[PDB]
Amino acid sequence: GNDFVSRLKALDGREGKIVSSYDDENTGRCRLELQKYELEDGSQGLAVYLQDTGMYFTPSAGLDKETKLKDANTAVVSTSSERPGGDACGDFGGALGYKKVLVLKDNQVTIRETFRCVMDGFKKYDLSTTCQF
Repeated sequence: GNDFVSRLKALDGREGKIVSSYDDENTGRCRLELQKYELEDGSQGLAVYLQDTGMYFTPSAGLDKETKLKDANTAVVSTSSERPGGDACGDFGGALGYKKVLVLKDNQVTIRETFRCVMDGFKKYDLSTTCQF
């Protein structure tokens, strides 16, 4: 918990290189940006972004009261992709077992989303971006 956040803030503002991404149309570069935000219940959160990647979907994670560590280096930062009008599977919804994790180890930051899509044969998706600092 405390060490995870401390290690994360230690990389804030640093410039790195994209090791891998589900999105091959990127700059090859990535910058960690942290930003405080307020939750609707007045709670304090910490937003994590991989900036400068050129990706249409900015890798993002929100650290808040709901965040739990799966292991010392891995935070579960979302368990739902539900948006107004759909979810991670696009329109019509159908995202099943959606999980987003933020992995921090080896001076790398990874944001990884995993889910299955019902209205498409329960196809499995594993979409991650990893930045090496």
